[PDB]
Amino acid sequence: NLCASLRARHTIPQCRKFGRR
Repeated sequence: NLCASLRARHTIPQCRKFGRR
């Protein structure tokens, strides 16, 4: 959702759950 920058994939693990593909 809010996750956009690669930083989220590092400081925001929730980003990983959001995107799986």
